[PDB]
Amino acid sequence: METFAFQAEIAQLMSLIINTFYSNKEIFLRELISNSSDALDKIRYESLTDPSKLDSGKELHINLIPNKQDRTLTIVDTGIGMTKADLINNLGTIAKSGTKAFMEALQAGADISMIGQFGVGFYSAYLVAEKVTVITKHNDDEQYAWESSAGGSFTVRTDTGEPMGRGTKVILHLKEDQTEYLEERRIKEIVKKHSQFIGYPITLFVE
Ligand SMILES: O=C(N[C@@H]1c2ccccc2-c2c(-c3nc4ccncc4[nH]3)cccc21)c1ccncc1
Repeated sequence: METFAFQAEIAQLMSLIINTFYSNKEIFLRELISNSSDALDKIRYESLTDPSKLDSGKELHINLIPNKQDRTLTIVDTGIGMTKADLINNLGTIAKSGTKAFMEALQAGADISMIGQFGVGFYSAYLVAEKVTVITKHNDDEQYAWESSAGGSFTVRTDTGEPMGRGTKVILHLKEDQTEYLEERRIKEIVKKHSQFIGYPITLFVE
């Protein structure tokens, strides 16, 4: 396990998301499903030129998995996944520029719900989660686990968990007062409201 420091802009956005009073927390789900949909679009588009890109899995889907015992909500996709370089470097570049643009927009009067327009919608996970664990497998790299409970750092390690084939799992370790996001009726309501037209099958798992 390697530990890394967030750059100042992203650390400030994470604190803003964690500290600001904002009741419309449900938008986190739309943001993570949109990220998954974008990753699925990417691998699907690559497979049009190279069909072997799907040798790691032909199914293109999104699963939403609640676990009441562990207090986790997991968003699983079979999209392109992220390499180690994406996790540490490339997405750090995106997080920096997107945070700067988002912070400028917020000062102008934009809403926290507009976060996705800035390419940093993933960070909306911190509206409901105390810790986010990301398990990911890209065709060009090994399976990795990225994790952060904010506080200015994140970790990255090779993951020894169940091999995924290809794709990403965003595991939300929910805050104690955010357990409504584990309820079937609540997740179904949110998906219908914000994610009804996503071009991949979304399966809401139950317990
Ligand atoms: O949401 C996704 N990716 C996430 C995403 C989207 C935008 C910006 C950063 C990140 C990010 C990061 C990350 N943020 C950082 C800030 C500073 N330094 C390094 C960083 N790495 C780590 C794991 C997952 C994601 C995604 C979901 C499904 N498939 C592909 C990507």
